[PDB]
Amino acid sequence: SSETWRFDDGASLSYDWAAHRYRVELPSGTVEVRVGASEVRVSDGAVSLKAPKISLEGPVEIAGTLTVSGDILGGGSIIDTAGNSNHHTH
Amino acid sequence: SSETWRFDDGASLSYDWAAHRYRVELPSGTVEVRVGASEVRVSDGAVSLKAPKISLEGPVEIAGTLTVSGDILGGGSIIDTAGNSNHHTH
Amino acid sequence: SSETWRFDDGASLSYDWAAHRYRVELPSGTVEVRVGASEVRVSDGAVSLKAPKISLEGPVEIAGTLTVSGDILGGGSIIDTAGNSNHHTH
Ligand SMILES: [Fe+3]
Repeated sequence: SSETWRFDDGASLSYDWAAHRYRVELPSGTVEVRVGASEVRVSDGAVSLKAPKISLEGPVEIAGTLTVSGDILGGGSIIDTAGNSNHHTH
Repeated sequence: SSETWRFDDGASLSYDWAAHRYRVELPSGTVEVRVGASEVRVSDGAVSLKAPKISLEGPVEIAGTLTVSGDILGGGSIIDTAGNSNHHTH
Repeated sequence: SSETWRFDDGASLSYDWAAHRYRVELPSGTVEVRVGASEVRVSDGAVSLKAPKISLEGPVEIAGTLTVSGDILGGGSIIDTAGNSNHHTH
């Protein structure tokens, strides 16, 4: 169903024609693509996106906790399940 | 302005020197880059980032609805347009 | 510690075996990967993800301000530091 090439570095490339799935895998290290001042980096510890604007076009689902250093501005409702702040007055 | 290579799989590579734009395109399937336990995957149904930390460095603009399974913690204001919860007490 | 290849376009590829770090760099332009209707694009002005679903699996840390055009739905608490709306009633 698939084939794999293993490189001298331990990295591999695999291609499953029964899925059209291409996989590049490194056991450890960092892969980075930079264009101007924008970067996508994939490393053992993180996936990092850095750019003048990071645009996510579609429904976004975070499986985890979201921490934002700056403000959070929503064009609709902002609805919790377990608690929000009383940092406002009626 | 550009040139294109079409592969036997239906995939293509194109390069516009009048924009310095490189495009790799697959009609269907999955492309994945894995480094350690971190992954970026692009498939017909999703773009998926999986990592011990997902770092977005810059202004983030979501064109869509954001769902977070865990908590949302903001270092500044969290301001809606259309409604927030009363899950707090004055 | 590393080696670099510089292309006729000003782009470069570098590999540090003392880090297993691969870097592709373009001074200016756009690099795009498309699979079906999903895309990851890296350009001078932005990193853009577009897909039927954008899945972020792990803790997400935004260093910047987050703007969401649609709703924000949290499965836990949503806690600010500096202010939230009074768009609700007790
Ligand atoms: Fe209140």
